[PDB]
Amino acid sequence: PTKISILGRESIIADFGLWRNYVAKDLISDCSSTTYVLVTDTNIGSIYTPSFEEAFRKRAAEITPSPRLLIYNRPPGEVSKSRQTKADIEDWMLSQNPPCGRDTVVIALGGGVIGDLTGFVASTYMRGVRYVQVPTTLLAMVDSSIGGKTAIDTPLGKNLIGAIWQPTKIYIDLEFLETLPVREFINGMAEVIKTAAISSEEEFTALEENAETILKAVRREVTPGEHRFEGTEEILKARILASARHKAYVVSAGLRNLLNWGHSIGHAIEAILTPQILHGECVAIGMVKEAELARHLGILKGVAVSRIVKCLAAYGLPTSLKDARIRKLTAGKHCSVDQLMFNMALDKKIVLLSAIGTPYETRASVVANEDIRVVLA
Ligand SMILES: NC(=O)c1ccc[n+]([C@@H]2O[C@H](COP(=O)([O-])OP(=O)(O)OC[C@H]3O[C@@H](n4cnc5c(N)ncnc54)[C@H](O)[C@@H]3O)[C@@H](O)[C@H]2O)c1
Ligand SMILES: [Zn+2]
Repeated sequence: PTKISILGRESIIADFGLWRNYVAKDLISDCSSTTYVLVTDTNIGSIYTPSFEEAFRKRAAEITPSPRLLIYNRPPGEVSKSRQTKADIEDWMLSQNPPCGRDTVVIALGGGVIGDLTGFVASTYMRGVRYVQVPTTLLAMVDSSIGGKTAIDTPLGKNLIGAIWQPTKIYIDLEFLETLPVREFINGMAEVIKTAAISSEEEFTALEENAETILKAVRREVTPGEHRFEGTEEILKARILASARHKAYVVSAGLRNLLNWGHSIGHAIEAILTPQILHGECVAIGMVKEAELARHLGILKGVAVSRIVKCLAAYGLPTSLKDARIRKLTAGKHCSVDQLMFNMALDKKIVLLSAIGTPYETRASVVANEDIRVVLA
């Protein structure tokens, strides 16, 4: 079982099959409690909750008095990352027999929506209770589940109310990616490529070379019982864990600014195109625009911009606002240069790359609005 440290503790545990034969046992022995609360959505729970209920019972059977496992299922979608849902979960926890107390260990089984929501619930339940992250999406495995950043959204913005609350454990089971929708897997690759581009030209090269194999496995038709990533586990785990390790490294150390490469323009685009277009899709276009911005300022070589554009496309991500899929889903929406500048103002410090794997500076750089408007043209 591969382990990765974060903030001094060895909380990240990664491998294929953890959910089926490692987590329940580990929670009972390492996160001892009388009460375990599992929060997930109906899409994810319908697939993974049954096996775990059994793994838990078997693991708890030995302990005495045996602990309980309580399950809360939220509707899928970001609509659930709200004040009302947080309050409903808390009320439900307080309605148990007996009510969930300070020893409760909350299990966040899901993507960034469930992870953000669940972590925030854990942070304030009776002023704070332990929780673990069990990321089921690619973006969650390498980004959202690491760092302790929790929150909910309000009608005025994303993640505006929340808290920094570190999970006791982060179980990364790559088998969850076997059922993750193709579009979501691709969406998550935006963060993986971003991380390689700002830290390792060698890792970026590995991604370029593994693109066809991985995407093939993702788009593959699986037989009722076989594993989707059959003979490419080592490759997948390597590429995914490289991004999670970087995120962990950054969180454990201005350097975190680099993690926002592609997000200055990316977030501006998303503010306009969401919810039709996903975060990673917006950031992919953002990485291309920000790479072109650096080239405009003569900081990044054109050859480098081409590699970024092709690597993003090789994983199925859009590289321009003129992308066919984007326009089809955004019928009626348009990202005017002014609308994009307006959004970037509410964020100008953009992360600039001098070479793949090499940032211009160990932080975001200042850019004149004049130059930004030219790359958005
Ligand atoms: N905490 C942070 O620092 C941070 C960083 C980045 C993004 N985010 C947050 O992440 C959220 C987006 O999360 P996301 O992209 O993971 O999407 P998501 O959590 O909305 O999940 C996407 C969809 O996939 C389904 N799904 C998830 N895992 C599955 C699996 N293994 N098999 C089958 N279906 C599965 C879900 O039911 C859902 O419908 C946003 O709300 C954003 O604000 C937070
Ligand atoms: Zn992002």
